[PDB]
Amino acid sequence: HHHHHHMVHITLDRNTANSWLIISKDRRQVRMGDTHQNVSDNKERFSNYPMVLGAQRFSSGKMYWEVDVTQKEAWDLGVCRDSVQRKGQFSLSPENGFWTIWLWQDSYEAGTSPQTTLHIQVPPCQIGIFVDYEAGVVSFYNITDHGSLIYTFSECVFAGPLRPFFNVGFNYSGGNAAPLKLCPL
Ligand SMILES: CNS(=O)(=O)Cc1cc(C)on1
Repeated sequence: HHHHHHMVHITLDRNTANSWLIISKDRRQVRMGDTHQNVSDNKERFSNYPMVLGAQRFSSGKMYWEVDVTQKEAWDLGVCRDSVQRKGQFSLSPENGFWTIWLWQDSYEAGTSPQTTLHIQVPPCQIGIFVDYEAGVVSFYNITDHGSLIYTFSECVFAGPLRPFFNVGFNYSGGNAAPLKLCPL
């Protein structure tokens, strides 16, 4: 792919984070804490899952960024509508305002309804995310495997401003403590 020149500098919005998340001082890394991180509750925080949004809002143009997922067992990545539900249980689907992929139990799936099996020969250490607002496209690339296509959502109905979306996943196993990191341009 030739999307690298649409690179945007993404930072994490602390106020949207689940109360157990630790966001680095530079707002470029997030990991699951082993306890509540002593922050006040607010209506923006994801209550049920270890999720957080990027600060940046997109309503036009072409945007590209990369995320490090090294040594993680579980995560969700992509983009969501600014107005997605924060409280209670929900599924990651376009109907709910999410355009995402994930790793769970040694398989990669796209967050369609129902979910779609991905075909990945080389487990990714970094994921590229491309959004074309006007075209209605969200694409995912395997940086570890020469930027090979993972998945394309086409005919997307964003229906609002988009925010980068992140889930560091739970760490019941003690093998999923590693952070998500926004990789440098
Ligand atoms: C790639 N197919 S899609 O993203 O699910 C299309 C869609 C459905 C709704 C709702 O908003 N966009």
